[PDB]
Amino acid sequence: GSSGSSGQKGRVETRRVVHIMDFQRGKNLRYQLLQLVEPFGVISNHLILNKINEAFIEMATTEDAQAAVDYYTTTPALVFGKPVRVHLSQKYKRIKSGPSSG
Repeated sequence: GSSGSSGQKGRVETRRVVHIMDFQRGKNLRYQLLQLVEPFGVISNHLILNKINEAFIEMATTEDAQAAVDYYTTTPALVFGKPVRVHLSQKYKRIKSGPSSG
């Protein structure tokens, strides 16, 4: 579209938000995406927009999410059989909160 800038950079240990795109949906989709981090760590909170193929998964430890990414650079992440995109973003302070809030 008309939103995005180029420029590479090192690494940073801040929160955990693995962005996944180019992924399709169908039967047990939420799992197809969560399976990209599940075996990489624990699931804290995920998010799947019902508008486009944009989803974000939050891990309990940045160490996990970060790892899930190193798997996309070394190994091709084929979702549902087709290739996709995986990145290590850092948004959504708290995708979800606890019931503690009267």
